[PDB]
Amino acid sequence: YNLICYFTNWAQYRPGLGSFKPDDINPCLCTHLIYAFAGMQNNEITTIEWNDVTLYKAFNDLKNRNSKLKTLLAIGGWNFGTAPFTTMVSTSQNRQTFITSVIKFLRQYGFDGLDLDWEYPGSRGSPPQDKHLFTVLVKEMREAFEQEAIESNRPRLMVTAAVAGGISNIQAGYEIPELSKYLDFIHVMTYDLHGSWEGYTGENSPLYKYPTETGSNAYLNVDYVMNYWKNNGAPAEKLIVGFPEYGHTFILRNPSDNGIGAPTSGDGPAGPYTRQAGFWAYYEICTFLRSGATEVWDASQEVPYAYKANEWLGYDNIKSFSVKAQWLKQNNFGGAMIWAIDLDDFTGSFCDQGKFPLTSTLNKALGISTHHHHHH
Ligand SMILES: [Mg+2]
Repeated sequence: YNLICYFTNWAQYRPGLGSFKPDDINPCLCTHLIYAFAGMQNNEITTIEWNDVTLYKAFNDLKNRNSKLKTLLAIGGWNFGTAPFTTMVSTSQNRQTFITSVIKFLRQYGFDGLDLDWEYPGSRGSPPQDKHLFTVLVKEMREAFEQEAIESNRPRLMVTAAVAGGISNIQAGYEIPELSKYLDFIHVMTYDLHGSWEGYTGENSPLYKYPTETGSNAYLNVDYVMNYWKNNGAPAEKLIVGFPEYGHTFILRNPSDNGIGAPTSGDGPAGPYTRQAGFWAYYEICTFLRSGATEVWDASQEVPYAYKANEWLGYDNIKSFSVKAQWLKQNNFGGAMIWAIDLDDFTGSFCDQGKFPLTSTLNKALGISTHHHHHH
């Protein structure tokens, strides 16, 4: 199994104990590390942060401590939008300009591949032809990478993609059987399945549907989404389940009405380190739990939630990660990806569960590292 871990280049700006840089990563936890994000200018890949080149070096130097580790660079993301991708794929010349720039960039800075995070072809402004042109891009990139491997006498660069977990976005965006032949891994974003775009509480990454959900609401769970990809042509061994190391918070309209599907009035209060209403890192979650919140296990969906007065939290913990890891192995998927390792309790000082409790849980459950026998 694979354990693919995203690192974000803005985590460094969080205050105090929230600040996270590449040298804070334990190099033995994951099998693949992905650097989020690079950008694009004039149809070529580029850096975004002033110190990206310095961080790139520190990131890829982690391979000196774990010879099996592979690193990838991700391009795009939610805030990047779609317009630069649409223009880049619209002509063969623009795609070749981009692909050539990628090969040079990855080899220059020591990355083993590119992760495409276009969110999403065919949605958010992207016109319908981008569904097919995304396949064309991935095909041409895979072929270019195969040719570069022969010409430079080096192992081929990898090409992966982060893909939608919402059904409407999947149908508008991806030619699943063709795309599956050219991608090395398919990282399915099976999180943010509920949030304050809806007017009621719901879980971030439930494994199963809630009993009352019907219609399109019955698709908002990990099991349905992963099986949708599989049943529509993606090989199970290339499919990677997304795991969030954060939760969403809501304000309850009525504190007595505090279950799943209860009416809400908006986002919960920002945490002191991530500073985003509606969102808490796992280490911020631990503070909330230990301050007196009530913790509930939702047995239908196999995830926890917690509330305190009019604040409600949908999240994941060690138990839900463990249940989902067992489930994914039983369904023969290729492994797990985490968004994002800088949101784990990496110092160990918030949750009393060791360093990197959530990420270590997946490392153990998928057998990446085993309990060694060192008695003598
Ligand atoms: Mg109700």
